[PDB]
Parts: sequence; C-alpha cells; structure tokens
Amino acid sequence: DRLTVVKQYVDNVLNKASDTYHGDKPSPLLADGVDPRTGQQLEWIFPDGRRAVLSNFSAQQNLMRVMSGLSQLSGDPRYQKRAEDIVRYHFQNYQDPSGLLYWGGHRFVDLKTLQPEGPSEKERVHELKNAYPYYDLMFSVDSDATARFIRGFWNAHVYDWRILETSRHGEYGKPMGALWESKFEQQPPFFATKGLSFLNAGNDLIYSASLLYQHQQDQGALTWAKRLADQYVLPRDAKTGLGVYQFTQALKREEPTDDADTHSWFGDRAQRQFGPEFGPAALEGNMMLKGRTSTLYSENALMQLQLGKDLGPQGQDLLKWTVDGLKAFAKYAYNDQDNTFRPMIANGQDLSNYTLPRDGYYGKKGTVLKPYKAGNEFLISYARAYAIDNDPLLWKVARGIANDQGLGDIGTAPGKEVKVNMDTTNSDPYALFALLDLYHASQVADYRKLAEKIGDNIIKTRYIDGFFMASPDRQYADVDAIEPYALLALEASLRNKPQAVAPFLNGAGFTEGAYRMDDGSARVSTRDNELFLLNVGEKLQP
Ligand SMILES: O=C(O)[C@H]1O[C@H](O[C@@H]2[C@H](O)[C@@H](O)[C@@H](O[C@@H]3[C@H](O)[C@@H](O)[C@@H](O[C@@H]4[C@H](O)[C@@H](O)[C@@H](O)O[C@@H]4C(=O)O)O[C@@H]3C(=O)O)O[C@@H]2C(=O)O)[C@H](O)[C@@H](O)[C@H]1O
Repeated sequence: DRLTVVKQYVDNVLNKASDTYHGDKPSPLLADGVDPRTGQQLEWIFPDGRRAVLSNFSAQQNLMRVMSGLSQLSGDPRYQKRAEDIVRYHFQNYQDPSGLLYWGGHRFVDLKTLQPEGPSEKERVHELKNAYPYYDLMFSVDSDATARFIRGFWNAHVYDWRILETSRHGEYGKPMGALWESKFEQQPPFFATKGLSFLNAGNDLIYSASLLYQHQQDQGALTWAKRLADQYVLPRDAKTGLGVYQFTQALKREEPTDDADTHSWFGDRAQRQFGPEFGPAALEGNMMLKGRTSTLYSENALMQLQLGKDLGPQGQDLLKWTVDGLKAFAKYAYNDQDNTFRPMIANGQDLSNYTLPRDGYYGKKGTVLKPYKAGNEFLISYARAYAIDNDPLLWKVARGIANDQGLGDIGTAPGKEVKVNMDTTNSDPYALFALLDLYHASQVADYRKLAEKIGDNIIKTRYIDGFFMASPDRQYADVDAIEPYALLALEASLRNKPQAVAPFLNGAGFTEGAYRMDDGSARVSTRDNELFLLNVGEKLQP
C-alpha cells in the first residue's frame, strides 16, 4: 500500500528526526534534515564553529499536512497528535509577545539547546516567503495564539497602512498598531516606498489574513487580504495583462556609483540594469523572469484560486483576475514548440537570449537570459485554472508541459484523444498533484491511472533508506518532502475522501544566513536549500 509506505516514512521521521539531545525528556520538535543512511541531523555552523541542529517550523508545514492527512486516512491519531504537540510547543516557547514565531527565513530553533537562533546577523527578523503554514492545524490547537501570530505578522510587515507599503521583513517585539482599522488611500501603480512588496511575502500576508477570516469571521482581515491582492492586480500591464512581482518601486535615497552594488536604496534595480535600453517600463515588479514567475503564476495562483472558490460570490473577482494572469502568461511567454517560458518584461518585451550589458541585480554582465522549461508546478496551475475556465489556451499549456515531461498526450481536450504514457518513468510529485487535479475536474480515468503510475515511480525511485529524496546521491533528506503529500492526495482520491488531505498550495520553508566554512570563513547568504542539494562527498563552495 502507498498508505503503508507513508506511515512507515512518518514513523521514520519521528524516530530519526526527533530530539535526541535531552535524554528521556525530549521536546516534540523535529530536525528539518536527516541523512537517511546514518540518521545524522542537518546542522547549521555558526561563526565560532558551534553547530546547531536546524529545526525551522516554517520548513515543516508540508510535513504537518502529511501527518494530519496520514491520521485521517489511516485512522491512527498518533500523527495528528504529534503535529498538535509540535504546534503547542511553539506557541508555548517560541512565540514572542508580539505574536511572531521564531521561524522563517532568518530564525529557527536549535534542537540541541532548544534556543532560538539567528543565522543572519543583520537580519534577526521575521520572514515568510511562499511559506503557506498550516494555519488550519494551528487554529485547532490554539486559536488565540494563531490569531495573535497572523495579526502580529501584518503589524510587523505593513510599514505604512495608509498606502499599504509592505515588507518582506518584520521586526520582533513591536506593539500592536491600528491594524485593520487603519485608514487607506489607494496609490497609483509603482509608487516609491522603502518597503519591498515582493509577492512571495505578499502571498503569505494574503493567505494568513484569509485564514483568520475563515476561522474567526474577521472582516477586517478579509478586507485587507483582498485589498492586498488588489495591489498586485492594479499595476498589471494595461495591454498584455502580465505582472506583477511587486507593486511598489524602491525609494531612491542615494545615487549609485557601482552597478554591482544592488542595495534597494539606490532605486529600482531593474530600472538600473535595463532602463538604459528598455525605458521606464523596466521596473522590478515587471520583470517576468524565472523564479519570479513561479511566485506569481504558481504559488500566488494556487492560493488565490482556492481562496476565490472559498469566498463564493465575493471571490469571483479574485478568480477572474487569477485566471486572467495565467492566460496572459500563456499568451505571451509560453512557447508550445519546446515547452519553455520566455523571460520577459510585463509590457510584452521578449528577453529571450538577451545578453546583460552591465552588472546588476539580475546577473553579471554577459549573462544570457534563456527561455526556461515549464515545470510540473505550472501543470498544476494550468490544470486548476482550466477547471474554473475551460479555455483551450490554458489546456494548451497543460498539454505541452505533460508531453514534455514524458507523461504522453493528455488529449486535445479533457477526455478527447487521450494517449497518456502508462510506461512513464516520471516521479515528480508535482506531476502527480496535477494529474489528480485533471482527474477531479474531468473524471477521466486515464488521468488517475497515470497518477497511480507516478506514485509507484515515487516509491520505486525516491523512497530510499526510509526517507524521500530527489536523487539517491543526496546527502540529506528533507522531512518536508512533498512526495508523501502527493501519495496521500492520491490515496485520498482513490478512497473518495479528498478533503482528508489539506489543499496543496506549493508552500515550503527556507533558512538563510552566514554559514561557517571549514577554513573558518563566512559563506554569506547560505540557504538550507543549498545543503539539501549536496550529494555525498560534496561541500558548499565559496
Ligand atoms: O534566484 C533568484 O533570483 C532569487 O529570487 C528571489 O530572491 C530575491 C533575491 O535574489 C534575494 O537575494 C532576496 O533579495 C532582497 C533584496 O532585493 C536584496 O537587495 C537584499 O536586501 C538587502 C539586504 O541584504 C537586506 O538585509 C536589507 O538590508 O535590505 C537590503 C536592500 O537591498 O534593501 O536581500 C533581500 C532579501 O533577502 O529579501 O530576495 C529576493 C526576493 O525576491 O525575495 C527568490 O526568493 C529566491 O529564492 C531566488 O529565486
């Protein structure tokens, strides 16, 4: 059974990733990473050589959903109970008086000492970027503590409520301001602000406020969630409908002297690097480049499609704008000849094969911006958008991605001339999720049969030494792996209990800071993502 495999996997996590540092009185907390061969837990190395075991709860919210779903499908409540216990322990010990948790991009807990840590000295701050924590679980454990987190998050990350100047960073220990009662005055697109309104953090603000509305009927939270979503729609290009990654531009407070110094207070970084050749349209929010387009057309889209459906009638504008943007991205950026997206500016400018003429935020001089393959995360976006709006343009992208990914032909339309590859070797959990979405909307048996094949591939090739890994050579397994999440969604579908498993929004966590090299030097801006890419015998490079 796929269910038996996931049960064994979570048992393995609760064994090997657990607190082994406090004798017979362990905390319930878990290590983010485990070498599945030895059980060595993934460590962060601080400037004096001290090693902490990385326990970052924001990087365990897929695992929390896996544990809740496993308990729902198996009937064994022990996994749900442990997930609750971990949540409770964080509210009890790792929630500041302002409501913020010691988690996120720049804070975590050392499993050995159980103290909060700050791996980025200049950034001892709260940061969520495309995190999408499992607030449904948190509310069921402690609704007051969860609401305090969500309000404290907005309180710290909204720099100016009058104009909705937002920030990807928030300070700890701030007193509560006027919050949802703040007066608001809509500003024109790309107004200049100090705060950086990146949509990865914007995604987490919108999502959290929407969940506070869902659980506590907080109309202020909903008003500002929709208003913040609006902020990313208003500056979209009037002709193409493309964009945007942010709705403000950096306030220029100093004249730059070097292209390679890309600090935001020298002004919009895209205008510096592309302005001379491309004109005023070159703004950071308009740069439809790899990575940014995942935040916009994957993470933002999945969350807003589900939120739009949840809101019923007052969610119709959100659904329309979310689908409209996916149509714009398909119409301008997707190349059906080879399943690539073109790097672009939101005014419709193609940047395919453009050589950067100067250093800057988007690469060194001589960097070539290339079309990039459309991954299976976009197969999910276009599948779910098609279910809401059966536009052949959306189907075209889904069909192109699936074909490029070795899945065969999902058809000229749902159920029409379907020729899927039942011998596919694909083991991507994103493809499994997407096929389940195609199946749910169309009820075409071949889509779930293919999903079962991908599930079997995941177990055959990625279930290694009791953990899930993207390659058998990887040094560390991530306890937040989404392979078991996809397997549980498949089991839930086959058992006619899709609501047993939380909706997949493609959230994840990361930890970023200085990491000490063996020669004692500081490797700045090291991410745990990089540690999870290492194979056996590999080390981080300077
Ligand atoms: O591969 C990618 O392109 C990358 O895109 C996204 O990450 C973005 C940047 O690449 C990443 O470095 C970070 O940058 C911001 C800010 O733009 C940058 O200047 C820097 O901020 C400095 C300073 O480091 C801060 O401590 C503080 O002093 O403010 C300064 C400033 O310039 O204002 O670091 C910032 C940050 O860490 O947030 O984030 C960018 C983003 O868009 O989030 C993806 O997130 C990343 O995964 C990758 O795909």
